[PDB]
Amino acid sequence: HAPPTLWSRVTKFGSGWGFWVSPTVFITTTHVVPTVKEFFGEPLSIAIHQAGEFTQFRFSKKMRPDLTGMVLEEGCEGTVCSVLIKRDSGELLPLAVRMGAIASMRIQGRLVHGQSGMLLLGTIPGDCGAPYVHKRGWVVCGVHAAATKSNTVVCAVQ
Repeated sequence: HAPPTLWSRVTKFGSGWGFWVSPTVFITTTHVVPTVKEFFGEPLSIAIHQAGEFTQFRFSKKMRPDLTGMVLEEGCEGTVCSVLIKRDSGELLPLAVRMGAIASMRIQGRLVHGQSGMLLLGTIPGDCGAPYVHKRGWVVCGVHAAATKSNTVVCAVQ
């Protein structure tokens, strides 16, 4: 079960969502990012790393000081994660997903270094950037990127 504070790290952003790893680090899915002079007010002049549909902003002022800093892993196979999905309506929908292999893929002409996973309640357009998380003794392990036509999802990872 997830505390409100963890859900409060999930943030509407571009055409999807992002996730405050810490007061200074923000992660999201690349195709969701606005093609702008500033982010959250800060001007890019921010350390911005895009690799394979995975995007990470490191700000130089603390943006969410209310938050502690969680671990960001480069994935997690078999790890049962929780995708913290927020919908436009405010509904919170933590999906259960068993993660599998790490494989890079070109989905609709986009290089996605991601991890696959099966849905143990599906995803929809607009959900991308939602965080894949698990709890060791909380960790974030990817951002949502894609899903098959039917139960299998893909998160971009670092």
